[PDB]
Amino acid sequence: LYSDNGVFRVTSRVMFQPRLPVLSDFVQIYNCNVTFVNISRVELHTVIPDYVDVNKTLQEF
Amino acid sequence: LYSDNGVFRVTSRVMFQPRLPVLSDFVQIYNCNVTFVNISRVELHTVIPDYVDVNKTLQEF
Ligand SMILES: *[C@@H]1O[C@H](CO)[C@@H](O[C@@H]2O[C@H](CO)[C@@H](O[C@@H]3O[C@H](CO)[C@@H](O)[C@H](O)[C@@H]3O)[C@H](O)[C@H]2NC(C)=O)[C@H](O)[C@H]1NC(C)=O
Ligand SMILES: *[C@@H]1O[C@H](CO)[C@@H](O[C@@H]2O[C@H](CO)[C@@H](O[C@@H]3O[C@H](CO)[C@@H](O)[C@H](O)[C@@H]3O)[C@H](O)[C@H]2NC(C)=O)[C@H](O)[C@H]1NC(C)=O
Ligand SMILES: *[C@@H]1O[C@H](CO)[C@@H](O)[C@H](O)[C@H]1NC(C)=O
Ligand SMILES: *[C@@H]1O[C@H](CO)[C@@H](O)[C@H](O)[C@H]1NC(C)=O
Repeated sequence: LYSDNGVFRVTSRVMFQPRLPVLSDFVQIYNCNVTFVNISRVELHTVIPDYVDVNKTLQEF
Repeated sequence: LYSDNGVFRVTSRVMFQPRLPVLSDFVQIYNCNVTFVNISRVELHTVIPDYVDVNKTLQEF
């Protein structure tokens, strides 16, 4: 996972083939080592396209 | 997939590294051999966190 100046993309480690990140690539490993990317839940969709928080949207809608 | 007395977790088979189950680990293989876990669709979220049934929630909301 890397950063092309405000745009996050995912590529391999052997060849350079960029694409966009999707939800099926992430797991959940509780408690957050320090050297991660600080981001709140509201702006998470700017990292992962095609991720809609059902909870907060049904709070709104 | 195992059970720590009402809490379901997923670990490897070589080392013991527990975490929570997510949606990207399951496939759909129709007709249900006998020795599974009997559970209805309403309480499925107690097995899989971050699984919202869109259909029944839009029936409600
Ligand atoms: C994401 O945000 C968190 C919190 O806003 C950052 O965690 C904290 O970061 C500081 C420095 O990056 C860690 O060092 C501390 O610095 C102070 C001096 O201001 C010093 O007095 C402390 O003894 C300590 O050395 C701090 O430990 C850390 N907080 C915790 C609870 O570990 C985090 O660094 C941010 N992410 C990135 C990539 O910067
Ligand atoms: C999940 O629930 C289903 C249905 O509620 C269970 O399926 C049925 O389980 C019984 C015993 O576990 C199976 O054996 C049957 O027992 C009766 C005696 O009560 C006997 O007369 C029958 O000939 C048969 O041996 C039954 O076959 C099975 N139903 C079907 C359609 O196969 C299931 O066992 C439950 N899951 C677990 C893990 O227990
Ligand atoms: C999920 O969403 C519903 C309604 O949007 C809300 O009542 C519930 O508290 C939310 N749960 C979490 C863990 O965000
Ligand atoms: C999916 O949800 C919609 C509205 O919530 C409903 O009309 C439809 O029957 C549902 N389909 C299934 C297969 O549950």
